[PDB]
Amino acid sequence: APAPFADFAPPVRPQSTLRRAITAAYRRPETECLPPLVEAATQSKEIRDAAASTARKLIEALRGKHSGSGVEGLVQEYSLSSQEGVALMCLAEALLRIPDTATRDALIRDKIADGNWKSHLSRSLFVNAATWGLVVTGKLTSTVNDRSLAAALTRLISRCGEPVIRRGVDMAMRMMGEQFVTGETIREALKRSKELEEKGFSYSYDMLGEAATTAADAERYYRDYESAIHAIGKASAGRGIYEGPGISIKLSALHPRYSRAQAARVMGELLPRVKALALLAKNYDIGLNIDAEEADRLELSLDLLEVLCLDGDLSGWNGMGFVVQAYGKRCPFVLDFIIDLARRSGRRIMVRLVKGAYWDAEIKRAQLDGLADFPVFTRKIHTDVSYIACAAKLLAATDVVFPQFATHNAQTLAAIYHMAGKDFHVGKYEFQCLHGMGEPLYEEVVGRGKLDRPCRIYAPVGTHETLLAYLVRRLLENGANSSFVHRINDPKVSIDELIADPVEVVRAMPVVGAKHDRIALPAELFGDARTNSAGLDLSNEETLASLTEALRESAAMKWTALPQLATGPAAGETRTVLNPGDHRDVVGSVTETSEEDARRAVRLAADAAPDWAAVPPSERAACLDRAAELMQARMPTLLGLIIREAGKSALNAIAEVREAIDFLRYYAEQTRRTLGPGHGPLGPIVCISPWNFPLAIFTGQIAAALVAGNPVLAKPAEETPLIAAEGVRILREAGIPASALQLLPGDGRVGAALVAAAETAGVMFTGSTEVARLIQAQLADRLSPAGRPIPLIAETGGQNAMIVDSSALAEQVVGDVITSAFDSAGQRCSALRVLCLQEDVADRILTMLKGALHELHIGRTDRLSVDVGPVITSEAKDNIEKHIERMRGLGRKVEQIGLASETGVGTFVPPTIIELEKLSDLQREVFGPVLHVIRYRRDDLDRLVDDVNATGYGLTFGLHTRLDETIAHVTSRIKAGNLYINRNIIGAVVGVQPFGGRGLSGTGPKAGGPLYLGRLVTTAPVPPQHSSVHTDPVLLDFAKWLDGKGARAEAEAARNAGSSSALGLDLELPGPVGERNLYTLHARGRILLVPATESGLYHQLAAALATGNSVAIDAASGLQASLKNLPQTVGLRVSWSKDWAADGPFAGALVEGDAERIRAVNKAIAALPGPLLLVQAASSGEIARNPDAYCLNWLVEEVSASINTAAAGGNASLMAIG
Ligand SMILES: Cc1cc2nc3c(=O)[nH]c(=O)nc-3n(C[C@H](O)[C@H](O)[C@H](O)COP(=O)(O)OP(=O)(O)OC[C@H]3O[C@@H](n4cnc5c(N)ncnc54)[C@H](O)[C@@H]3O)c2cc1C
Ligand SMILES: NC(=O)c1ccc[n+]([C@@H]2O[C@H](COP(=O)([O-])OP(=O)(O)OC[C@H]3O[C@@H](n4cnc5c(N)ncnc54)[C@H](O)[C@@H]3O)[C@@H](O)[C@H]2O)c1
Ligand SMILES: O=C(O)[C@@H]1C[C@@H](O)CN1
Ligand SMILES: [Mg+2]
Repeated sequence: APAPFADFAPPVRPQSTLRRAITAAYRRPETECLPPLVEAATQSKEIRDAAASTARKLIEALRGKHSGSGVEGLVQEYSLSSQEGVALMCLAEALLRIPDTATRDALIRDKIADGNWKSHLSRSLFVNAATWGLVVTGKLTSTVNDRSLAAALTRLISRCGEPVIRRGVDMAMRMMGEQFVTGETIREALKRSKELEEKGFSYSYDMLGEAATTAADAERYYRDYESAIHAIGKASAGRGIYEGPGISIKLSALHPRYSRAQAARVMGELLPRVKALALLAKNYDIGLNIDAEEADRLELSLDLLEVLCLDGDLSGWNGMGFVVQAYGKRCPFVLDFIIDLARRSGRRIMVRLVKGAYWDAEIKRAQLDGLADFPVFTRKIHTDVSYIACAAKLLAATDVVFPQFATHNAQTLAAIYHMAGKDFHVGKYEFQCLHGMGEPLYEEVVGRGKLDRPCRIYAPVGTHETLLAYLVRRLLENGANSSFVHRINDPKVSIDELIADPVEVVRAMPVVGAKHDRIALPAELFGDARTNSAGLDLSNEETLASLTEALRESAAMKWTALPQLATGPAAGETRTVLNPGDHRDVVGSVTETSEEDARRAVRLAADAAPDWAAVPPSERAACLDRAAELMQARMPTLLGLIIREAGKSALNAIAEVREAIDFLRYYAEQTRRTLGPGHGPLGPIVCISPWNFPLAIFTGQIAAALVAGNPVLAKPAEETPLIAAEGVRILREAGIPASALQLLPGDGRVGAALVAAAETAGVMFTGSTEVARLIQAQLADRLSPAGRPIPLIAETGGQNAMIVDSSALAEQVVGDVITSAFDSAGQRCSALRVLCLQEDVADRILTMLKGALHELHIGRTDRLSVDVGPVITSEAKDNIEKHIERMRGLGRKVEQIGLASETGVGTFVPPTIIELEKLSDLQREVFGPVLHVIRYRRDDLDRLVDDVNATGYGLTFGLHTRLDETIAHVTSRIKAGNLYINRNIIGAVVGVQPFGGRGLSGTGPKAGGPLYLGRLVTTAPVPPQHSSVHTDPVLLDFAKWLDGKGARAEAEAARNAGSSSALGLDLELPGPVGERNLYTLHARGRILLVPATESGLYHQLAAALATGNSVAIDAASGLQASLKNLPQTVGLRVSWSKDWAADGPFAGALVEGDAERIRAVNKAIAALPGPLLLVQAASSGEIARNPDAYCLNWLVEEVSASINTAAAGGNASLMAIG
């Protein structure tokens, strides 16, 4: 048996002094990066004056030849609105998908121009409207208002006819064939390059591949590069690497798992492919440049650059090139490494200095990951100073490297032109620019009549489909408010402003290098409310080295879990806890609780309840905050335990510990916002938790109950007692008294013994719906000492769907599907179970999905390279496999990864894709790595949403579409608690996506949300921000009816319920950039009313209607005559039920009666099929005395919606931040 973590994440090679200096700068504070860059970028006053003069001359030339764009002239000629211009370009794009010119022209003339375009053109015309919106308006709108565009297109065609369609088609043809690309094919691009090569320009061709999803994709990009190198080398015809053309490649195009976590596969499989392309470039003697991509790929790419430059088979050729990004904090240290590598190898490395193309994505990623700082600067001027400083370094090393200064900024250009001084020869250095963007500037640079410096044009090559895929990211490079190209086109920007010297501006700032004011550090995402949890950068070699040792040390510890009663640990039956990925690996030992001691623990909790309730709320919250600090400090050790006990990967263990820290801090802050003397605790609360989030959900339930003033009996899942015991140790260290928090390890009958104990005042359950139903039945024969039902929070299973239409980007979909379905071996309650693909795109996405499936690494999770770990037990494995084989036996197509022999020592299920005929083929939640796929016709979308709802579950739900009409339709009709738009459906974040479902998926209130603590006290406080100015109109009609009947007091109570209801609350919660996180209060559905008196019925109806609900009223109440002559609006919401089980499912219940009536009704309600119902009961006298006898918190339904607003390829809000 391999030693735990002995091979967790060894680096590709020992890290040199130069490599370590790179890693040390990864997230260095911005104030620390800038001073040395200012120093390096400083130039003489004479040079600065000369540079400003040169920059002014260039800018005066640029503004002097600047004409209106073709799209602007089109909009002007036909008086188009912005939406019409966008709609026109989308139509033109669609018409150009018709390959035959005569056919297209006939369609335009005979069909498109003469009325209905809809009849003639499965795929919305407006799939790429966000891109065309950037072209027309200069502004990025993340999703497409396709109803507005359809109206605009009808309007413009009916107004202007064939001539405007013709002009749009010709414009789009020119832009997509000659501007966004140099040519559709490498041969076409080469033909069109002669003109500017004759003027002194050169070329590097960008074949536009990136982000391979499958082996087949990577092979396709490889053969595309190979064929392009032949065409370029044939055309180069011996011109060499400086005068002649070259190619640029992206390493992410050449392997589907290009990442540090897969470093071994990258060096074994990706590196030989790059070497083969480099060998071909060497034979033709052309440049081959490695483009720079995301920050977490920088250092990995250095290992490829190193091997290639040391490889003797490539000797004699100086064409190997490499991009470094000046917006990155590591840039000068990366250059030091490259310059030294060039010296050692004797290869004159071609170094393209750029600023960087992924800025807004890097901001979002660091925030999501809770990392210490950003790997890029946050003020644009800092990137400018960094660029100039790094140019000074490169210009001092032209004997060993070939600097290539890629920029469209005339100030940057001028500064470097004068920095380089008087001596020049071709081959010393060059400038670079983008095709269709930089030529106006560089036609003032190239040539003996200008500055006589060469410029290499980066020339995209590809079809319409290929160029549109990431055109948004390219547009933002030069189209943001801080971009030079955007500013030179802004008449409100003066030339004096444009020639401002970034070096001297930064030098004169009060705090040199300060972070941008409007960008939050990840730790400060929530501002004054609470401190964000911190993650770990698994791309950072120092972090991986430190984590390796902490994880190894964690595996040497003798972890135990004992029954920790108030009086001390108790004796019991002891057994080992085994690693689910390798049963030979003993993680620790658990002593499980006898049923006698579980009953004893509840009595001790009851005796201790007054002492814990008397700890003031702020001090209880301080315990939670101290516990969060302790978990943050101990995260590395906690990771190792979760990895080995629960079969989790390192990434998932980090997220798990982060969620625990976030629960502690969120419930502490919510406590400080709400809890006072009148919010009395329930009493002893039994917290029963599942194995699959063995620290986060465990901690969340306990922390909430404790901080609300309740002593807790913690019963962790039998599979995962060790991390639970450590959580309890931490909470006790943080100041939770032993009498307030008792740990009772064991199985379901320890849980049941706790639930059944006479002093149990509340139950918090997360687990399967079947077990929650058994707990519900147990509690149905129970009343509190005050004669009211024992509160139960029961958060249960899901049958989670994702709907994908033909507007979604397949690569994005597949990544989100692979993550949502197979992360944690599908053992998240949020996991994607049913993928629903629009028929027109289903086969293409399915092929990509299966290809991505086979790139997953399954194994014991103490290796960073493992993507999917084991299932938790052999019983879980057998249950999942039985489902798979049943499906296979029915003839359903089944796709499965092959498992390595090493998995035999643990319990593994291979990630599996099962193609279903209809959603009804699924009967129960299958809690494993099993994705089901169904197909749907676009016209049947509404029926499909019905089918998803018809399972009765309602936990997580995903939608991939660009189309506002589809977003509005689907999100209004789906019934689920957590919605996700254009992103994955897992990893809901505390206080950002409050988590919890409806129907068979939960009772609520949501964990990680503002209603949670109020369920754990006898009188609920008013949550922060919890109110609504909207009044339900049926409630109003009912109040008027009551006044008409003479029931004046009930009418007043109804109006009060209408005002007090928070139905219609609609909030945006603070979170990361590039995401909109929404929280809304809706009706629950149909509420079962069990009244006893006429006044009681009126109060129950007022409560239910004020919260937007319909009702079913118990016909056995005999109160039919109390509701005569209702207004039709109210009658529509009212039904009478003799057979409650026939008229469900309900979403809650209100009960009136004495204690034994309540107990009887509670038993009958628990026996209803389907969802657990959140029941509220009151006596007739309570209804008369207490306006809040029925609490309106529990009659609304919380919905969380998380929208990825960066999905179109950039962040509109961050285009204004520089
Ligand atoms: C020939 C060529 C090759 C290129 N190759 C690559 C490549 O392989 N990898 C790559 O990542 N990109 C590449 N780029 C893009 C380049 O990195 C820039 O994104 C783009 O060209 C605009 O920079 P600029 O000097 O032209 O103009 P500018 O307007 O001077 O600079 C714009 C840049 O400033 C930076 N910036 C904007 N806002 C902020 C902020 N708030 N904080 C910090 N920095 C900010 C961004 O990097 C932005 O792109 C290439 C560009 C060219 C012309
Ligand atoms: N909605 C959510 O937030 C959420 C979160 C995570 C998991 N889940 C659900 O949890 C399920 C998987 O987790 P699990 O396998 O640990 O669930 P489970 O139902 O098998 O057990 C959960 C806990 O209940 C206890 N238990 C079993 N029988 C009991 C009984 N008769 N009385 C009292 N307690 C009893 C168990 O010991 C365990 O601590 C899945 O259905 C998943 O969807 C839901
Ligand atoms: O959404 C998810 O996957 C996790 C599980 C719940 O605790 C909420 N956060
Ligand atoms: Mg179980």
